[PDB]
Amino acid sequence: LEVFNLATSQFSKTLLTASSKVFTQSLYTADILSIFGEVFLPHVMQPVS
Amino acid sequence: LEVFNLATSQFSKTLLTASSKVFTQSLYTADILSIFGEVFLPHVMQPVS
Amino acid sequence: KTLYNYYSEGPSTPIMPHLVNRLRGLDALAKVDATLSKVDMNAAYIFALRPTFPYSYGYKQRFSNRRLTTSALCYARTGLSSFLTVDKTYTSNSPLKGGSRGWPIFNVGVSPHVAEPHMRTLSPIGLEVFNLATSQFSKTLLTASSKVFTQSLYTADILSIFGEVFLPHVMQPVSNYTPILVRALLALIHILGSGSGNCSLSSSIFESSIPQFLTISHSTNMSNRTRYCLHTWSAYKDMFRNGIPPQSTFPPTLAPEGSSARILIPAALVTSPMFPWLLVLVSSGPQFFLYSKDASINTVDIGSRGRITSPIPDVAHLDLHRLWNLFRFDGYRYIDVVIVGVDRDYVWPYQNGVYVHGGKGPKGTDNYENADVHDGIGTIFSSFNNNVNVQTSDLLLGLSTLWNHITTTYATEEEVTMAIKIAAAFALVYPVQPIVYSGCSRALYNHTSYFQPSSENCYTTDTAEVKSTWDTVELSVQVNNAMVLGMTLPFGQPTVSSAQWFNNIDKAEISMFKVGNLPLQNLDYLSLDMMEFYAPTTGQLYDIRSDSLISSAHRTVNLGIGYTALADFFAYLASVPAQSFYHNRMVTSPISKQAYSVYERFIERFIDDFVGWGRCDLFNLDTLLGAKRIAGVASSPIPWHCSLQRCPLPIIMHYTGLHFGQEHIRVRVEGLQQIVLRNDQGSIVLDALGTAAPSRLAVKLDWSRLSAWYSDTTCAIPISDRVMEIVNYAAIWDPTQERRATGFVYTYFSPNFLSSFNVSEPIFNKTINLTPPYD
Amino acid sequence: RTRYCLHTWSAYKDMFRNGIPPQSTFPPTLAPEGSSARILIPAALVTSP
Amino acid sequence: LEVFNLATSQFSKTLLTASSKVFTQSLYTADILSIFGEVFLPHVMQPVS
Amino acid sequence: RTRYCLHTWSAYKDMFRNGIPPQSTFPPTLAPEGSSARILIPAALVTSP
Amino acid sequence: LWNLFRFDGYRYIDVVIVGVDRDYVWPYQNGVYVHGGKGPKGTDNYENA
Repeated sequence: LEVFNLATSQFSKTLLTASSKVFTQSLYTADILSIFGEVFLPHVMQPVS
Repeated sequence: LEVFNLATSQFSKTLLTASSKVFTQSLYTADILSIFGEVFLPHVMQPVS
Repeated sequence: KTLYNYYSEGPSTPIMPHLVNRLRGLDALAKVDATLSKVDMNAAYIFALRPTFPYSYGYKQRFSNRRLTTSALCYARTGLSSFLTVDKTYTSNSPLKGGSRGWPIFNVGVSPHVAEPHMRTLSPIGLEVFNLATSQFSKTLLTASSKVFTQSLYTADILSIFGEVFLPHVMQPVSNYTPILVRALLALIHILGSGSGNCSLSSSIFESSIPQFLTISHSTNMSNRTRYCLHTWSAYKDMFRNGIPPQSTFPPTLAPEGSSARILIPAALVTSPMFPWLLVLVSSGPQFFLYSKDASINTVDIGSRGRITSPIPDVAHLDLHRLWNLFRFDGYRYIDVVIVGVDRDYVWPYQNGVYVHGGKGPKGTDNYENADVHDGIGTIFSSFNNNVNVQTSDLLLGLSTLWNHITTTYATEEEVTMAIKIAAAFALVYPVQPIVYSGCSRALYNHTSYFQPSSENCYTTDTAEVKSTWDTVELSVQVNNAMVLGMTLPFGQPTVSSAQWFNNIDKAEISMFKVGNLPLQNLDYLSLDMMEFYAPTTGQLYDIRSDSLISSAHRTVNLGIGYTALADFFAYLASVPAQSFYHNRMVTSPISKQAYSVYERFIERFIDDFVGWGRCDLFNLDTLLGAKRIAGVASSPIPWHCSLQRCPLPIIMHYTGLHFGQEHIRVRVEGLQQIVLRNDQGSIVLDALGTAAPSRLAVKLDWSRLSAWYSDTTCAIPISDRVMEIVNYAAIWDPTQERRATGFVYTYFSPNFLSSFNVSEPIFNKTINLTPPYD
Repeated sequence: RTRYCLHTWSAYKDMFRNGIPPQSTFPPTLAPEGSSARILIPAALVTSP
Repeated sequence: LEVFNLATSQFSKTLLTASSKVFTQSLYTADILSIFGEVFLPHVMQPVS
Repeated sequence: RTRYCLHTWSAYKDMFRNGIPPQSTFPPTLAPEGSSARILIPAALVTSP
Repeated sequence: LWNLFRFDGYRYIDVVIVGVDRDYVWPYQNGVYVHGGKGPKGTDNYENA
């Protein structure tokens, strides 16, 4: 949802709502957000499977 | 229909996501609509035969 | 409305409200009449930049008995699509077949007027910068900035940049992108080539299609170059610490100034292919010259009967200039490129040997301490280097990306429309107008000052088929100079500047008089949009559904031909003679200045009513009145009776609604006059019947009288003998002339040029049948 | 006769800049010989008579 | 009119933005109204001819 | 006679402190010779007769 | 009658051209070099006023 917000809105921040750095090497850091916004943008726009 | 919905969607076009690649890489980039939606974009905007 | 509606209206009462409602409708038609995104790219370019204008011809005869005529279709086109000169390396002084010794330079200056900005909306980062500007610090004011993303545009440093060098725009967020859009449209049109496919003064030499490959040539003596200085943000900000140095670009810009400007470009966007095309289109131009890679495979020669000769005889020593070379734009003379978000080891990705101030230095060092100035866009951007060969698609990729991004993100539809309307004034280049002369009958030999038939500026080069008897021009040096000096833009303005690259010497003579002016692009808007300081105008990714590059260029060329046609119509209504636009327009007759005075009123009224831009930037009399009659070249003995008319009649009819159908030809009670002349020995010498030509007021009150006037004074032009049917039956009787009798003038096009009208598309290689249908 | 070239999809898209072959290929009717037309056929349909 | 609106606007005059330059650099600074609005400031406050 | 000096805008503003030439130049009517008046003309208008 | 009248006006006037390069050339009388324009020797950015 926050990746979608980054895709559809100009950056603020208030948009960083779910990501955290508490857990090391998890799937919830900012790097994973970058991965999602880079190589999975259409699925972010239209989530299907 | 998925490709049409993607191409007619509203983006923020910031450097965080891949929606900016249409500007930073080239007009003809596959990073949002896949190579197929990009190759067939004009034909799915106006489907005729 | 539709094209069917407009073809059945005709001119009406006041003709200025007419011809502008028609133009707006025709422009609206061109927006939707063809989806060019579903065809091949070359086909799209052909269909956009070279429109066809179909029409049906035909003539009647007095006594027809089993006469067989073909009612076919023809497709009229106007304008030069490129220019053919002698090779830069060519030492002989012999005249080449179809190759001009030089070429015109349409030098455009800088408009003092400012493109009016319109309101924008702040981004959240910009909103917080605004809060910092208008409120005492708290904090609670830091609402959008973050340090999660490294080297992004959302840290506190970018806030400092905005509050330092863009404060007025923070206070009043506005932008206008019309001038860069104008330059982009012109770049596309001049690189590809708009018009009819004619590519020479010879009127019979055509280029088959868009070139596939281009060649870049540099010329120090002939280019119009901009100086560039590359800095990182830290190095650029550090040179203003100890006072203000000379030529400071630091202060913000509301009204752009031609000398010196700064652009702040994020590091992510420097590698975009649009970036060099961004540096071009705001700089001076041309900084390099563009040629078709080889002129043999594209150029053809067309016969009088439509015989295509593919390899023109002397193509080995000819250069095929693009229209890009015939134009000269004044932009910014000095640009400070400031890359934002880079370290002290930053490397210029383009041309080697180029070091960014504050970046990687020559040997191996960081924080380069020199701010080197590079003269010309070619000294950086190796893709613009001398003798570079490039596919046109690769060249245009950056332009298309730039246009798409700007028109979907930064600019509004109004800005794009204004850019189209302005660019249409410089979209096309036309050769000097050729005219013929019927002459006078033998019976009137003693009552005329112009007895013999004649012609002017009628040049052809094909030798395969029969040459037209009216095409008597031979291309000497002085005649070539005169013909180049007679070339015009859509609104009629010529040039008095020209260039020549002969032997091994390149030389340009640039007059202080300019054919027009263009506004500068405020680069602060560009910087702030590229740093996401504004909210985007739209969230769409593609302009295919709205205001694409090729659709915009098609609209621009459509409006440019419309400007040419309406200008010809105005010159007719203002009785502006064709000879007032020749190389010797100043030394021939005092009619020229009066005609300019009358014509400029029509032009300015139209420009204010339709374009809305300040007239003087699009048309003025500076180049007309600064004529340059060169050495000799005597004008042919033709009376000044035909108007300006750069377009064929069917195109003028399309844009004006003028109807010249066969129903206006009389075939069958007394409105004629018996005209009598006597000599000293009381002897009647004329005793002839005559009819009065209509006054322009009568035409104003009844536009069908102009149609009748066409059908009473027009004859089909013969090809092999200089005797028309008309001169055996009719003549012009002007009582206020010392000698009352003259013939007819008839702006001339050429059978070779008219053969190209026989196919729906400007493609002629070998399988095209240009022969007249059914003989 | 007509001239034919056979490509795999991977090889065909790898002969264009950044991949991504052109979107439209229909030529002007007056010049069908000017360019090269293309046909995209899935491997399943190739074996069909 | 833009220059007039700028010069009649309300600022906080803190050291973070350029509105403080009228105090830290000189009374006649171009950093807010450009060199042109600064040169023509008295004449746009009272436009007459 | 009158004495004339010709400057470009860049050169003219670079002969004053921190750039920024003076805002007003109209002299007292009793002393028109005391100072130097200036005229700012765009490059487009210079070529006008 | 032009010769019979004598007018008093400005004695020193600065003419500032706005929007020209450092190689600007005075289109009127030859041998006249604009401050910051083309110099006598063919050099740009003429230093003398």
